[PDB]
Amino acid sequence: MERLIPIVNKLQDLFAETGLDSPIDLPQIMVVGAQSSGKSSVLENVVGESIFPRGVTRRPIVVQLYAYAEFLHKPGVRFYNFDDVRAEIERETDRVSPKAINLRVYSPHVVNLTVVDLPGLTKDIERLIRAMVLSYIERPNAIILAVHPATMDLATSDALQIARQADPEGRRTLGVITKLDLMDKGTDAMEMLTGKVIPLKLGYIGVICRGPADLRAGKSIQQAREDEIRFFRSHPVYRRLLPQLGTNTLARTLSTLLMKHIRDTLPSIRQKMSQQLAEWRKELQTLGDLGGALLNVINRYSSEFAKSLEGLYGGARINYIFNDIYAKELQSMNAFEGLTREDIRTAIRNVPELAFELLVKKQITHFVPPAYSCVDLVYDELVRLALNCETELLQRYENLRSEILACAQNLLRELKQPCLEMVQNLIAMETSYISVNHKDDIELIQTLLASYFDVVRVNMMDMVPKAIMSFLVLRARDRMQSRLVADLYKPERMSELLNESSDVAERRATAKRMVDLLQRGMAVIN
Repeated sequence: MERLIPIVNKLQDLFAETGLDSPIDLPQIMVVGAQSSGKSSVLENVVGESIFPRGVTRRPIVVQLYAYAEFLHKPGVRFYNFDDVRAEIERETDRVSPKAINLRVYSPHVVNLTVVDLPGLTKDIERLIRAMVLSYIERPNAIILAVHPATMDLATSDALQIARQADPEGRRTLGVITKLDLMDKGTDAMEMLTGKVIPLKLGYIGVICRGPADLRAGKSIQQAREDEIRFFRSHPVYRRLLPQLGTNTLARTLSTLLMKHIRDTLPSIRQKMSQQLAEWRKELQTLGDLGGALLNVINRYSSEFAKSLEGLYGGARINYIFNDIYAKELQSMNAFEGLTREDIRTAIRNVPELAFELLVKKQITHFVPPAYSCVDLVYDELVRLALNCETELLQRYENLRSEILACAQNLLRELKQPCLEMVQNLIAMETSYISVNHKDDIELIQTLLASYFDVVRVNMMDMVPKAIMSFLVLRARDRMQSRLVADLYKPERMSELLNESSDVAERRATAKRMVDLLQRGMAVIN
């Protein structure tokens, strides 16, 4: 169905008019990249005209496709000059931030598509960008587009790592590899592109885009895509990969994924908008006890948190990170990894069992980093559960909402240190005792090394989830019920602090600036 992408666009403009003060969780694609990826060139390559500013964007840019353009902050403007479109992006950046710029570009050499560009990361202002990106990718219905150059490592990529912070398995995360003309054998990007190594479950698309020197001489985007097709066609190893690659393929893939994602998420979105509309109308009625309000509102958030973490979620994903990721990482760490035949002979020169203990002890140490990673991947899921609940939550939440999120996030920081220490201790117990009474020189030792290491691998795959459940996931639930209440009812700042949440009983009309937009948005879904 074509209609779905124009319906989502009408919902985005409305929210922005709203100013995108969240509330809704619309289904959309969010671009995450470092500044040196060339994400601006990827966006120019999709549109076909040179509309992105070059040579510090401080706002999200929402880009919708249907040459001319029009801007939501200039209603009914038929910009027939693409230089004025680029200059307006500079002006509406300099004029001010989470408030989106919405730019509708209409060209017929583009597909029906909608994409949101975010400020790029660099290798406190950067942390404000990094926090700003999280406000858009924590979102349950948001697809993450992770734009990485083949010039660099993709495993240690900032954009991949921040995507992991909201999606530890890359479930709703899609990879884009730029600069395939600068790819050699010495990078992860080739193995990821050929599907043999999967970090991201929506796949990998590779592109070639206008570089610095290229874009510094007026090279056309149409010509650059013709260059891109030509380069994949004549390259010795990319000739087999051409029907899965390029800007033309990327545009088809993005449109195809977005259209399906909108259709399957649309039933729940329609229910959610109706629920928020009913309750925000009650808030507008109310504005025309204080202690009972804090107790009821905080206690519901505690039950919303507990249930989601038991098994949108939460519990099923927490089970997925343990059993469908941490298990796969540990099951693909090899016995005899790094250790050569020469290492075993070196240990023998320094009773076979004494050589075995020294070799096993080194081999066991390699389970500390995935075991560490498993704790953080769960933390990344747990912090996001607050944001999932924040979108289900009644928009009617003054300084109380932000303080609840701040308390919940800081509470997760408390248990990170004991959980990590216990995970380090579990690996260290095995390296301290190496028990052979558990239920061809180098040949024998290599056999013994594998036999004990596989038993240790079984012990540390099951035990580390159990430690994370004890010191983080279970401990967080029980605690949230009373610690979240205690501080919110102890500063003495309350109820002045609570009262502070009052806004003078005036902000209620504005909540309407919020009620009206759902009434309009419901009419766009009917």
